[PDB]
Amino acid sequence: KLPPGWEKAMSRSSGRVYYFNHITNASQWERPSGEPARVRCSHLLVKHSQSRRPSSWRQEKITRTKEEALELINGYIQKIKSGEEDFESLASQFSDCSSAKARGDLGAFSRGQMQKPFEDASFALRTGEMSGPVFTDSGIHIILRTE
Ligand SMILES: Cc1cccc(C(=O)O)n1
Ligand SMILES: Cc1cccc(C(=O)O)n1
Ligand SMILES: Cc1cccc(C(=O)O)n1
Ligand SMILES: Cc1cccc(C(=O)O)n1
Repeated sequence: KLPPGWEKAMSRSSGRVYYFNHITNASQWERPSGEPARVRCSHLLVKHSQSRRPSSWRQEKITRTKEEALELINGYIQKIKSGEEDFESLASQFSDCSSAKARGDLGAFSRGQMQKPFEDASFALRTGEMSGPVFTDSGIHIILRTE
């Protein structure tokens, strides 16, 4: 029926159908369109107190709870989707990953290199698509597939 990971869902507010991807946590009203050896992705990471390393270039000691990290992520997604902010600007300003200095770009990678939930989301995105919140041991990510 639908591309990998996508399912139909029912909006509680409006009652209209939408589409949710249980691999990427993406959600959208539009029916999703239409696997490579490698993909290229950028990401925005928000770490929390249960991250494998609760430290980053932004903050020597990261103390926010995982729930607080998810709220931050949800807010960044909202601003990206509304166009108030662009992904690259938010990643450069707020990603707890050292890749923030590269607008969140991680370059290209294969399966078997990244943390599995991050890998699976990256490979389930199509070029140009953005994930919803993706949880790994590093924290919570927003992933943008660029190639
Ligand atoms: C406007 C919008 C937002 C998210 C996905 C799509 C699409 O896949 O067509 N379109
Ligand atoms: C750049 C930086 C600073 C402090 C911790 C970390 C990390 O462990 O990810 N990275
Ligand atoms: C990521 C998240 C979101 C909401 C609650 C919690 C928690 O109870 O730890 N965690
Ligand atoms: C994964 C990545 C991308 C760009 C810069 C860095 C770093 O300076 O550590 N790391």
